[PDB]
Amino acid sequence: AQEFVNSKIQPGKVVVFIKPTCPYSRRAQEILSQLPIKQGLLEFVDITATNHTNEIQDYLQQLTGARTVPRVFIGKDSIGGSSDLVSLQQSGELLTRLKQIGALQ
Ligand SMILES: N[C@@H](CCC(=O)N[C@@H](CS)C(=O)NCC(=O)O)C(=O)O
Repeated sequence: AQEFVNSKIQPGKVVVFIKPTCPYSRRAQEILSQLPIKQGLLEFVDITATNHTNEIQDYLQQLTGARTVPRVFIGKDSIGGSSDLVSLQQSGELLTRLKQIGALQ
C-alpha cells in the first residue's frame, strides 16, 4: 500500500482513513462533517472497501507511526487519530493547520 494513500494525501487536501465499524472513526466523520471545508477537499477513506486493509494501516504506521482508527491527514501532515483531531479542534490548532495550507473556505 504505497501509491494508495500517497496518491490521495496532498497539500491543501484533507483525507481520513477509517473502518466503518469502530465509533472512533465515525467521530472523525461526525466532526469534519461540520467543518466548512472547500469543495471535494474533505473525504473519508474506508481501508476496508479496498482490501489489503492491513497493507494500508501497515503503511499508515510507517508513514506516521500509529495504526489506530481513524488516521487523519491535513495536507501531507498527519495530526494523529480521533482523540488527536479533537484535541486540536477545541484547541483551534486544527483549523490553523487547514489555514496555513488553505484547506478551509
Ligand atoms: N483513540 C484512537 C483511535 C481509536 C481506535 O481506532 N481504536 C481501534 C479501533 S476503534 C484501533 O485503531 N484498532 C487498530 C486495529 O484494530 O488494528 C486514536 O485517537 O488514536
